[PDB]
Amino acid sequence: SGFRKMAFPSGKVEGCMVQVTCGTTTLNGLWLDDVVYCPRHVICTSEDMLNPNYEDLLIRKSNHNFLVQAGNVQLRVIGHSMQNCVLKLKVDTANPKTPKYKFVRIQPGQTFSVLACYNGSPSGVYQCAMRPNFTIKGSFLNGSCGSVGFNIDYDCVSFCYMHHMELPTGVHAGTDLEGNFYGPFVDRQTAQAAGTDTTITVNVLAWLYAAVINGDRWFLNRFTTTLNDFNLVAMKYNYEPLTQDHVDILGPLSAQTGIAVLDMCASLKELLQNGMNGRTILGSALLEDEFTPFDVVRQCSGVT
Amino acid sequence: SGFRKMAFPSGKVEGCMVQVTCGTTTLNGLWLDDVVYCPRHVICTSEDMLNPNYEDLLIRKSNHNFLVQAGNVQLRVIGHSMQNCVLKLKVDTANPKTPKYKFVRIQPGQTFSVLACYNGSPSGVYQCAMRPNFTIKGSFLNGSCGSVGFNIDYDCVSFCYMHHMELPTGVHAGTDLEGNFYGPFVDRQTAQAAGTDTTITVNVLAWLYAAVINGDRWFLNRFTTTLNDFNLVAMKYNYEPLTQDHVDILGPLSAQTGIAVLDMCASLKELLQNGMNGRTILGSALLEDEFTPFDVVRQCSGVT
Ligand SMILES: O=C(Cc1cccc(Cl)c1)Nc1cncc2ccncc12
Ligand SMILES: O=C(Cc1cccc(Cl)c1)Nc1cncc2ccncc12
Repeated sequence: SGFRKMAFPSGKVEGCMVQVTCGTTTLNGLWLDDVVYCPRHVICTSEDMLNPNYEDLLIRKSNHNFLVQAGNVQLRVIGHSMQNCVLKLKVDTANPKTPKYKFVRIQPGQTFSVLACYNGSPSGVYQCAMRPNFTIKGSFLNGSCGSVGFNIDYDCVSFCYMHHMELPTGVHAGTDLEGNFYGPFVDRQTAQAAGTDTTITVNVLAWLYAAVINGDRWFLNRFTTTLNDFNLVAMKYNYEPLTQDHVDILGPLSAQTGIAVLDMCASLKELLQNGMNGRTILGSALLEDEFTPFDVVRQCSGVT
Repeated sequence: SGFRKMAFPSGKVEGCMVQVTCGTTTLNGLWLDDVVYCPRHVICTSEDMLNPNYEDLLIRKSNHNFLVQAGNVQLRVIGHSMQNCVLKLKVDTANPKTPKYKFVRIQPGQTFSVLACYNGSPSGVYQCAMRPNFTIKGSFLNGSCGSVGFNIDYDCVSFCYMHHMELPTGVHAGTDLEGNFYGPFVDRQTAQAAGTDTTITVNVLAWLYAAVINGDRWFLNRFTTTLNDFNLVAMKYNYEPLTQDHVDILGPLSAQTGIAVLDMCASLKELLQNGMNGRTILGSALLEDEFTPFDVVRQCSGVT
């Protein structure tokens, strides 16, 4: 029993982290096969970060201007190219520690582990979610750019995120491993609107199933609801609307506990209308939305 | 900015995990140099777990009865011995992936990362604290025994915990890497008293400094207090008493924010007497005690 904000073991990603220096700027890079992926703002100085013409700034750069260091040893850059907001540095050596991997673009509401890095060295690992407004609520300091988000299926690491920017609101924006920012964000030093951030309803429901599984059952009530009635309540409280796809993914958890999905929605509705009344659920005093139904199943089953 | 329940990168521990089978029981082992450490209840069947005479049960075991598998390859056991509640299996090969390491016994209130494992394979990593009643609030399923808790200083892994048991209350009990259980717990299938669990006052104060550092400052007030006055409030609310050693360790955070330690105690006092009033602090609706003052400094500085 017990429920934790658990991250994937970070070892397979640790062996891919390198440090990339260009001019006076140093950030993290991701070494896979013979290619190092890093954010393209590595070619920038604070002066041109106000409105950078990346194509023009890259024209002044050569393969020898990109310094790629793996641990303590230097990699030789034999090629460079820009793909959207990331730079791809071809190196002359394939990373001996490249794991099985995929580059995936996650949907909002999905979760992932982040391996925070400074100077190509890892500092820590944590679990987080892609918010409905396409920001991540991370923990990142200057020099954390290039840190990646990922998921792991058995032996295959699915890279989903690469950190780029911190908004004035202390929230984080970044790209998939093809260089496309999640959301409206651009890699510029301008104030950018994050957008309204809703609560991920399917994840709070999944977390509520995990609470029942691990002993916390005070919030269970004698009521049921319909998808349309529940969605009226979700609208008022800035929760994402629940659809039949959401109910379908909550099938395994509904089957494990024997609480119908709509019966659990009625518990959610009453917790939203009445609050927790000073009580807790899995050691939290608020409704947690950063565990997907897959995460709860995996944590309560023990997938390695 | 941002504050996360961050764990150490788990790679150095991943390369030490093995699977140990003895009879019909399989649990995790920790392979360091030529020795595999695992919980001694590996020699037990559910029948003798009611009151096992471990010395007598080990007499019926030989080096060939302990099956140690590293990934997919078998290790040859050339020696075995019992040290307190752990078994030390000498193997004929030194783990090529043994990192720099120490075996340390942590104090209650201190935190550590856990690499949860099933069948010698890692499932996830999470941050947790040794509770004042010597239990850990983990997330563990059957077969997680042998999973280790650790800290990392630059390149040296300090192993502090090895998981053994889950109490009827869903809380976890375990040992240091010398086989000594933290707390009164024995490795038997009997109901055991966890004890009163207080809140780690120095850690909530450190977390409150982290909140100020990362923008959350609503809880700051126009008051101060004394150590004796604050301790009266801590007593009422089951918080550990604050001592001058606690105030000394909160020096760096007091110096970083400019809020005197006793001034921050006065904020803690008012949050304890008045609650959060529906507000949050670092995305939490309760006072978090699982970040030490060292953890806050490291997270807000970027130690790798
Ligand atoms: O914000 C930036 C640099 C940047 C500025 C403008 C556009 C881009 Cl694409 C990148 N990176 C950082 C990441 N995470 C956290 C931070 C904390 C402190 N300072 C900087 C941080
Ligand atoms: O409780 C036990 C076995 C045990 C029984 C009595 C004494 C000892 Cl030293 C060990 N180990 C488990 C660890 N963590 C979580 C669990 C979850 C489910 N089943 C079992 C768990």
